[PDB]
Amino acid sequence: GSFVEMVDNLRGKSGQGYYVEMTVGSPPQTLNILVDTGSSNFAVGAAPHPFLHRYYQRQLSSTYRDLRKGVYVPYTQGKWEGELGTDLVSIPHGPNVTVRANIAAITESDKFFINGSNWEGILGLAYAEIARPDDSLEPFFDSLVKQTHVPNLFSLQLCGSVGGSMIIGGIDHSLYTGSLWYTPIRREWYYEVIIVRVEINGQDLKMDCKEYNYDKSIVDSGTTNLRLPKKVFEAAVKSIKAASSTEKFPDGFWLGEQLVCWPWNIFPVISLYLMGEVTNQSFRITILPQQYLRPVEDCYKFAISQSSTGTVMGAVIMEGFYVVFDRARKRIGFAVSACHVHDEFRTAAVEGPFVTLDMEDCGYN
Ligand SMILES: CC#C[C@]1(c2cc(NC(=O)c3ccc(C#N)cn3)ccc2F)N=C(N)OCC12CC(F)(F)C2
Repeated sequence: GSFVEMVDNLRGKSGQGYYVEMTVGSPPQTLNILVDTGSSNFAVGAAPHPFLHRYYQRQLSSTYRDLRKGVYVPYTQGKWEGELGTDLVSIPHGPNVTVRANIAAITESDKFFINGSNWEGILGLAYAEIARPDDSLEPFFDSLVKQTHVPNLFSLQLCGSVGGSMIIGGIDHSLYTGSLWYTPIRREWYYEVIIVRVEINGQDLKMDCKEYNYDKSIVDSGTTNLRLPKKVFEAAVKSIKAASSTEKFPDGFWLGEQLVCWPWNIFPVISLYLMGEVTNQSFRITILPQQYLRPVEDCYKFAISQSSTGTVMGAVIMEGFYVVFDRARKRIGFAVSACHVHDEFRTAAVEGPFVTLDMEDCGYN
């Protein structure tokens, strides 16, 4: 219930994500590693890419073991490829343990490392099913739990130069107010959840709830935006446009093609009702414009965007909440974050219970 050593173990820069300090190899090589609940590989820079402060030097490690197997990982914005091995991995501001884990040594990439960022690898915290090349490659957290007495959960407080906490193996009650409310992990691949209802300023979108989860809904710390399926986004922007019609803005702003510069109260709250733990029971999470209007260094980007890969509950959602990935119990907890950005009139909320029928119909098959 209290893990003072792991509080404030996350750093970052606005729009560049949250990283934790890790050590790989013997003797230990310190690296900054992006915390990513949306993927399942531990993959680290291993060559002198000019964007990198530092990189894994396998030759300096007595505990390195070659798996003699490559991995090629394309995605929409470029790619990464590497050489698979294992080594001793530890987290200085995490539990006092050392695990042998899979490491993908990154040897070629495109649009992967960010120019000007301060991280040099990615910690994929999701499940084996989506690991590359396949589900036989054991994710870091699976190895951590198998090899130690660290309980099978972690929690994230993303605050938003940004900070936060990754509490590994537990919950720190000082990081949130009120109660945690839990939604079932629908399937152990991504952190998949089911959205059963959507409100803008209390006004229901009145869509078949299957649309909210077309073709999935996930909790992803490795994504900035709240991403909504095309049809849902269309309807969401329509209602946000109406609620905020005091001032007019160009079409492009709502498409994230332009910025807007200067006002919070003109903008509506967004509420996602999540499937609860009990038959016919749900709960609601509520975010402010402070979450979905991203400061760009007074200009702001509209951080709700359309998607073809489902709902992505990225930093826009997570910065309002303390988020518990309760792997042991196949559930994700949300509670109001003790660090979220708010004004004197509105705060992010987690509320329940609500009565919602046919919640199982909301999941896509
Ligand atoms: C390994 C891996 C992976 C990725 C990935 C994520 C990122 N993410 C970021 O750079 C980022 C920036 C700002 C925030 C905030 N707040 C969070 N994350 C970069 C490269 C990736 F490659 N991880 C996530 N969650 O989604 C995108 C992918 C690329 C993919 F293959 F489609 C998966």
